[PDB]
Amino acid sequence: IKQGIREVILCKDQDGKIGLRLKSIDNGIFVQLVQANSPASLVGLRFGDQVLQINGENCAGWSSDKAHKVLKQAFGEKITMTIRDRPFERTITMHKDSTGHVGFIFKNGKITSIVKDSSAARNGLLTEHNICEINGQNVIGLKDSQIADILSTSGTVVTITIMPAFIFEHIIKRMAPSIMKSLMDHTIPEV
Ligand SMILES: O=C(Nc1ccccc1)C1CC1
Repeated sequence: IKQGIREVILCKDQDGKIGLRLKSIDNGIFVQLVQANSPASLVGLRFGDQVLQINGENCAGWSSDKAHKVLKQAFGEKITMTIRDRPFERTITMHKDSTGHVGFIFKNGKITSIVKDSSAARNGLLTEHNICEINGQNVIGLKDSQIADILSTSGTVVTITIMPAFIFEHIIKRMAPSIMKSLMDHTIPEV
């Protein structure tokens, strides 16, 4: 989670798409879905990003519908967005013990127990937080076995990005869980 705003230049693909769905949250606008292999994923837009501006116009108080109408109405040449980094999220770094544990329990993305003497404990990991990202990779919609797989496959150091469930549940509403499994971008970024 970087401090401060950045700017991104987007460009519609052949099909006039950018691979984004936006959601109005507390009078701002937030990224709900990034489509795999899209302009939005190429430029490094991420779930939970706040969009301040589109083409220099402020986003404050827009409908989802309004934000999506703008992205459509804009010319494809150059869409500039002003983006604040995943403001509802926090990243926590942990280290696995020799038994390959960082020391929490989760169910459906949502952390539900911290284990005594664990790294998760030492690091102050919280329950009632949904897991958004593991080691820079979005894992929203993946099944618990697959997250467990990712954590089990990771090195010693594990980096987790997490969002308070109540905010997480507000963002993902109006999106059926198979889009999230099948469509949300779950790839390591390109270089
Ligand atoms: O940062 C957040 N939660 C959190 C904080 C500390 C440890 C673990 C999680 C919420 C505001 C976005």
